[PDB]
Amino acid sequence: QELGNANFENFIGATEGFSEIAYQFTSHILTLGYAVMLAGLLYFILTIKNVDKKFQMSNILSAVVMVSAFLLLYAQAQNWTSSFTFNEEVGRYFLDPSGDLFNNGYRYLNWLIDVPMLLFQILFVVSLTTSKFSSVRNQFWFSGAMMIITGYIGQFYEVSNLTAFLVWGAISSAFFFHILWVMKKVINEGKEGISPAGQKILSNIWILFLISWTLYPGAYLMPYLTGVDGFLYSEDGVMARQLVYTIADVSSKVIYGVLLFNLAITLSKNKEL
Amino acid sequence: QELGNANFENFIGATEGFSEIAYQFTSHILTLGYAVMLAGLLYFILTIKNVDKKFQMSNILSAVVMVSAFLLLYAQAQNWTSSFTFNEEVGRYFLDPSGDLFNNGYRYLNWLIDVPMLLFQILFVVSLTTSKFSSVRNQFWFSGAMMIITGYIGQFYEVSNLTAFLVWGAISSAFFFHILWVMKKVINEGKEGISPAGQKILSNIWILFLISWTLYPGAYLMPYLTGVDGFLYSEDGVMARQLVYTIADVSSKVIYGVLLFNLAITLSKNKEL
Amino acid sequence: QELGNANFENFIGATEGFSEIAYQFTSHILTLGYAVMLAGLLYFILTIKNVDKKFQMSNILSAVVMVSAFLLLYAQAQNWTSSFTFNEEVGRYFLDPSGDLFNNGYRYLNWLIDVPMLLFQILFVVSLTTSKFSSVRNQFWFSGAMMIITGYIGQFYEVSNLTAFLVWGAISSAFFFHILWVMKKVINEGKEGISPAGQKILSNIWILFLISWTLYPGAYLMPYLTGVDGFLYSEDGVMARQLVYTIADVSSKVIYGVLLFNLAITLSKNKEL
Amino acid sequence: QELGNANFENFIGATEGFSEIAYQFTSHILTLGYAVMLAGLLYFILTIKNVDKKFQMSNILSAVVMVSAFLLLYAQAQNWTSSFTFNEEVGRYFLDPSGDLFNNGYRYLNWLIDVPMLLFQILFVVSLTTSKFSSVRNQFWFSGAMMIITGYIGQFYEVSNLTAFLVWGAISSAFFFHILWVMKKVINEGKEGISPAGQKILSNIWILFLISWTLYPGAYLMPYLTGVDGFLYSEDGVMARQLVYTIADVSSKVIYGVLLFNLAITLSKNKEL
Amino acid sequence: QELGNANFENFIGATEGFSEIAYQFTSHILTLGYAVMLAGLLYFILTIKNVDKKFQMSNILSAVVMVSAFLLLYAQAQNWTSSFTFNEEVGRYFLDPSGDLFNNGYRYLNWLIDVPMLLFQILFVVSLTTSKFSSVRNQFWFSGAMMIITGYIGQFYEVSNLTAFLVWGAISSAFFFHILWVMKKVINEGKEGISPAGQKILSNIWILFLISWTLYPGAYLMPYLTGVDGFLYSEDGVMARQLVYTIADVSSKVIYGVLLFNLAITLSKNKEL
Ligand SMILES: CCCCCCCC/C=C/CCCCCCCC(=O)OC[C@H](O)CO
Ligand SMILES: CCCCCCCC/C=C\CCCCCCCC(=O)OC[C@H](O)CO
Ligand SMILES: CCCCCCCC/C=C\CCCCCCCC(=O)OC[C@H](O)CO
Ligand SMILES: CCCCCCCC/C=C\CCCCCCCC(=O)OC[C@H](O)CO
Ligand SMILES: CCCCCCCC/C=C\CCCCCCCC(=O)OC[C@H](O)CO
Ligand SMILES: CCCCCCCC/C=C\CCCCCCCC(=O)OC[C@H](O)CO
Ligand SMILES: CCCCCCCC/C=C\CCCCCCCC(=O)OC[C@H](O)CO
Ligand SMILES: CCCCCCCCO[C@@H]1O[C@H](CO)[C@@H](O)[C@H](O)[C@H]1O
Ligand SMILES: CCCCCCCCO[C@@H]1O[C@H](CO)[C@@H](O)[C@H](O)[C@H]1O
Ligand SMILES: CCCCCCCCO[C@@H]1O[C@H](CO)[C@@H](O)[C@H](O)[C@H]1O
Ligand SMILES: CCCCCCCCO[C@@H]1O[C@H](CO)[C@@H](O)[C@H](O)[C@H]1O
Ligand SMILES: CCCCCCCCO[C@@H]1O[C@H](CO)[C@@H](O)[C@H](O)[C@H]1O
Ligand code: NA
Ligand code: NA
Ligand code: NA
Ligand code: NA
Ligand code: NA
Repeated sequence: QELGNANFENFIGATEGFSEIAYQFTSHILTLGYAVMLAGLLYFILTIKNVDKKFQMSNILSAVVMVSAFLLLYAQAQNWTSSFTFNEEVGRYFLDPSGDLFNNGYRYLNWLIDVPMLLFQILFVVSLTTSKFSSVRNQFWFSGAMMIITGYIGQFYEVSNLTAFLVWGAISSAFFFHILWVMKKVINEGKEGISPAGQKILSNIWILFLISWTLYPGAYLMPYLTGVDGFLYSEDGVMARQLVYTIADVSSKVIYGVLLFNLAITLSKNKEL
Repeated sequence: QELGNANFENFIGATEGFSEIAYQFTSHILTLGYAVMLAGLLYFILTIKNVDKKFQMSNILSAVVMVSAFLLLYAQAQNWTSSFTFNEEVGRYFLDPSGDLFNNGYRYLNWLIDVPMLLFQILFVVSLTTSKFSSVRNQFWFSGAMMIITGYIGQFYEVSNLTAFLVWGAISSAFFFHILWVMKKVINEGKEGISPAGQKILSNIWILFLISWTLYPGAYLMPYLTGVDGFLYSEDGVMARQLVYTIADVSSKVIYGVLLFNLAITLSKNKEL
Repeated sequence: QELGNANFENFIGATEGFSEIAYQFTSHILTLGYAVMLAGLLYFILTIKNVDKKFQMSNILSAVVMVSAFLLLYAQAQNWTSSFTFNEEVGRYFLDPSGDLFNNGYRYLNWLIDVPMLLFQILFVVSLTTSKFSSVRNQFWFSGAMMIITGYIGQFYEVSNLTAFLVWGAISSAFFFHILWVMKKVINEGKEGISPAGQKILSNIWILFLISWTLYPGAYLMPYLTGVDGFLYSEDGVMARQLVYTIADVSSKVIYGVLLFNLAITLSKNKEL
Repeated sequence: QELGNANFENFIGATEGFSEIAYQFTSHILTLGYAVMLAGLLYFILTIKNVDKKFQMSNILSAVVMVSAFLLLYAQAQNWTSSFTFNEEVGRYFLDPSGDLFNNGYRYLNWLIDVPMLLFQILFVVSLTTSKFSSVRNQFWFSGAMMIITGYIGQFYEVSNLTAFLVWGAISSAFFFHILWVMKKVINEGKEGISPAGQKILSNIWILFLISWTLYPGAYLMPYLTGVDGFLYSEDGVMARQLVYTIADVSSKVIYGVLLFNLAITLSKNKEL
Repeated sequence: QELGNANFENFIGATEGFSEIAYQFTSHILTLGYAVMLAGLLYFILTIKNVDKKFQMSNILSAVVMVSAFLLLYAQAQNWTSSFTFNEEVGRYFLDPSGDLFNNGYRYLNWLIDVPMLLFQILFVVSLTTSKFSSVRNQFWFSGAMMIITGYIGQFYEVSNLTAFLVWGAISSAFFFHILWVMKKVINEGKEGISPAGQKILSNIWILFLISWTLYPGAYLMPYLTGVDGFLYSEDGVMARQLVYTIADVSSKVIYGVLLFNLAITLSKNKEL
């Protein structure tokens, strides 16, 4: 069985197969994923007018991200259940290639929406001081694109070519560090000249941003985080990867969006919190 | 055959199979389920402006819950019909593993939306007295999460390991009791300083809450509530479980939301019901 | 064949099969059904503000019913086409049990939305005189539920046990008569002390209500309305049943809703008919 | 192959089959169809407030028709691709009866929405001078229904019974002529007492109405418009039929709706084209 | 294998098949495509009131285009995955004709919405000087239609008849050049009498328009841009085609729409970038 440049889920699925718990959990966690996004979509739309006009674009961009994430997670939930099929004789789910191989790369290309928009949207809530809007945006968008595309290439090789996997991963990481750098600046400048309450929220946003975004390279590496023939190169690793993605997705998109919305309220000349 | 850590529906389905009535009813009750949620979504959106601005977040969170519940019940309705297939020779529906095993765990993980949001939303209608908002919220959310996750683990074992089933169930129950405790506090404080009409509604809410939420552990235990080889360890138990879920879902989500909305109206300074 | 407690569509489908016209028409009429409901949903939402605030809940409940009816008829349209499959050799559509048996009971359980809400919504347009709101509501909802549940049980037996069919049907009919009784009271009290225009509409509503609701037991009995081995125990009866349902659905839900909307306009202190 | 009372598409499909171009084009044109309708839906909703309150019902009815047409064309696009399947050996698409026979009758019954509403909606934009509103409406609706139902019966016989085909067609045509008659009256009265610009639009509407509505009987006859065993009794005729439907659908529904909207704007007593 | 007048994707797919990366990427890029359009839809709707009433029609037409593009790209994403199926033995995806042949012509016919509306919508933001609105519109729409239809015919022959391919392509190109000509006129007239900021945006719009629209004939020719038996007559060419379409789709529809929206803001008598 030649699988070629395929994600490790397919190798586990083709050799050991997945227990009921492994298969069902992965299905459940993806389903939770897309449900959260569609619920989030509704939240961000329905709350648009709770903030001053100038902040409303941030709600709108949250909604945009929710649409992307919903569509993707929904599709990926279907891809999961179509790619692995129950074998009665042993009572595990094995790779069903008629469903296509499972690939995480669906996520990556949709990040070309999510990442640019998430980075962009904070610039509609905070005011920069020493940094130029166009410059920050351009840096975010360039390094975002490069981070994603290089990672995208990498992940095709996570089994077939560990070297390519790691090198592309490393290149990607460089762009990630750039983004972290800029976003920290943005947070800091955003704090200048706003209420202590706003400043607390931006502190939280920074922590959330840092942890949630770091989860994504975590998910990248997941199968190998316990080394060769490790605990995680297994159905347990498959579960862990999709769990981490889901936590990251909800944190980086919804909760981030909720915090920005709350910031917008504190900054809003009519409204309270 | 070998089903492993699978819900009892699959064992009934694999051995006895389901009569027309059992199979069709389970399909119908799930279909009613998701229909109610989508109708509820419409209701909560369309009525948002019937209450004072400060109460509207409760409508919004109702809507959020409706999205979650709709998506899940819709998915689960499809999962039911795909998991069991008519055998012409004997005229019953038997486990069709090409459709995946049926698993109730889909519900559980989606509760990570429903439970936090349902508990949260009342804090947007009632005013606390002695209790701190942040504290109540955090207790709800922590104990909610633990209740769900421990139950989730438990239900995989409802056939394969009755001991694990019951122990995880018991741990889960502890967190449930905590939630009941806090919600009682909240309802009592909520009654302080509002009209008798509001107070009557909150009394109803408490009864609704207590009964509807208790149904969920009822559904957990359902196959064994008539003991080993009891009436309910059967297609009749399968029917009963999904009926109870649906009653619980409608009560805990829709009717609860409607009562909160009615409370918000009585508390609403210009508006009247 | 062994079909058990199944609707007569399946027996016709398994023995004679369905001609092109019979199969296609049933598909078409169900498709019209769900299209009407979704179109109606749009109508009721878009017109909400054409009436005084106090009447708007009736539009909202119309919309709620439209959601239910859309979802159900859509599902049932799919169920029809999946349950019967073309046989090349004889050129008719025969029961395809891989699609599940066809069952009308999907409708029945969804009536647990439709019936309570349709009965409820008039109480937001008319003013009662001697009758109490909560009392009428409770009678509607109780007798509605019992009508539905008893009929639901009955229809499983329409072939397998004519006796049970007829007895449950009869019990159901009793609750139906109660509803007719109460609704007549409501109409009469509603007419008291309102414009001639209002009174004309309520007269129409009563006729519509009486005819359209009676169609539903008509559909129940349809296969046997021409007796044993009658014209209607046939593909022609199958066609007739679904036609009657569709006429009933459009009449009892959409047209009813439209009349109530028109009543609300005449009663509306801001707007002109 | 016994096909019975089936549309000619199925006979072509079962004997000669469809070339890539024929099969793909039919798929594409139906897809364009439903896309136009859903886009139209958005347009008519978003523009409602661009006209005076009294004209807005026309936008709403446009939207209603868009919902019907969207649902139907969407369904029919799926029916097309399910009904004909590629044969590798000769490289044409042949009747796949597991998908059901293809039938145009889906359209006809949905016209029970489209036709009444399209005829109705003009009466919310123009003022009649001689004719009573209710009278015109009733004539439209009666003759519309009879036109549709008689045509619906006819088209089942387009291959199996040319006589029935033509007789029912002729009866249908009589009702069509009545409608043309009434609509001409309506357009003439509508021109009376409005600006020359309004009058020009109604002139256009009449031409559009006359041509677009006549296309539908054109599509009815299409296979036989080149006589027995003519050019059009072929994959080319199949293509032509669905092309004509799509042109008719877009013209009679969307463009008609757009012209009526433009009329409503000219008549609107503080709006400007 | 006999494929007839089919796109080259099917020939590659039937002979060499597609590697994991080629197949997955094409799936991913189409999925990104439709996600962007639905996100765009939401953006354009939610921002309508950020501009003066007179400009809002442009947002609405953007939304219209988004609906078309979403539906089409969604359908086409499904068509891709249905048309090519994994072969376990060699580990590539090969033509699965039970899914239908893949055809790019789906896009072309939907352009009958996109192209007319995209060209139209600018006329609601810029003011012409010496050119007449009706005249520009008619030129756009006529040449648009002819460009599309001739290209549509051409692309069926891209393998089966290179001569027809190139001739129809050339005719199509003539109409394209006409459109470029008119759009340049429109841009120039649009610049007259607006701020330098507006003029900068229109400069950008013209560049965007020119590049993005030219990509479409690029995609047309793609398999042959490296000549006979070139690099691009391959899975790499298949990937390239759909990438170019997606870039073109996002650029010509979303980014174009965003630029027009930004222009409308600068021109708007209340608001400012
Ligand atoms: C305030 C925070 C409190 C946090 C609370 C978290 C508790 C987590 C501990 C779980 C251990 C219980 C696991 C019980 C598993 C039972 C296994 C079993 O019964 O095995 C049977 C045997 O294999 C043949 O019957
Ligand atoms: C919010 C987070 C969600 C958590 C979800 C669970 C996923 C667990 C993730 C990482 C654990 C692995 C980190 C352990 C690192 C140990 C390194 C190691 O053991 O490698 C040596 C190797 O054996 C020599 O060949
Ligand atoms: C068989 C049973 C054995 C299992 C035993 C489990 C018993 C769990 C019961 C209650 C846990 C309460 C813990 C809740 C603490 C959560 C943290 C929190 O809510 O903090 C408050 C907040 O910080 C203020 O602002
Ligand atoms: C035993 C086999 C034959 C069975 C045949 C049964 C026929 C029943 C006929 C009518 C039902 C009338 C009873 C409805 C009672 C309604 C109860 C109710 O809702 O109470 C009123 C409300 O509380 C005030 O506010
Ligand atoms: C409280 C109890 C309420 C019960 C109220 C029940 C109302 C019965 C309704 C309709 C009966 C009409 C059915 C017609 C029967 C025809 C059977 C037959 O024998 O058909 C004749 C011939 O064989 C073929 O042409
Ligand atoms: C090789 C063959 C292809 C040759 C390629 C030729 C490209 C130019 C085509 C047509 C230009 C003029 C067509 C204009 C169509 C009518 C629209 C119009 O100008 O009418 C506006 C009216 O006057 C309201 O102001
Ligand atoms: C906008 C971003 C698009 C990114 C997508 C990348 C795909 C590359 C597409 C075209 C390049 C090919 C241009 C052709 C130049 C080479 C000409 C050539 O090879 O000549 C033919 C050969 O000599 C006779 O055998
Ligand atoms: C920075 C984290 C990257 C660590 C790289 C660990 C090297 C993994 O090693 C790989 O493990 C696979 C599964 O165990 C084996 O199948 C492969 O043969 C082996 O190359
Ligand atoms: C508090 C509720 C828990 C009651 C525990 C009941 C123990 C059930 O016991 C189980 O019953 C199954 C169904 O017949 C059998 O198949 C199993 O062999 C048996 O272990
Ligand atoms: C109006 C409701 C009461 C009428 C009861 C009619 C009794 C029908 O009788 C049934 O007719 C079927 C159809 O031919 C037969 O196949 C069954 O054998 C027979 O039981
Ligand atoms: C008014 C226009 C109707 C003209 C009807 C005449 C055509 C009837 O001719 C029919 O053509 C079919 C296909 O060629 C054949 O299969 C039939 O046998 C033949 O009766
Ligand atoms: C303007 C760009 C047009 C270039 C036309 C070059 C035609 C290439 O030639 C074609 O190449 C195919 C793929 O290798 C072959 O399969 C065909 O047989 C051959 O006609
Ligand atoms: Na599966
Ligand atoms: Na089934
Ligand atoms: Na079928
Ligand atoms: Na097909
Ligand atoms: Na595939």
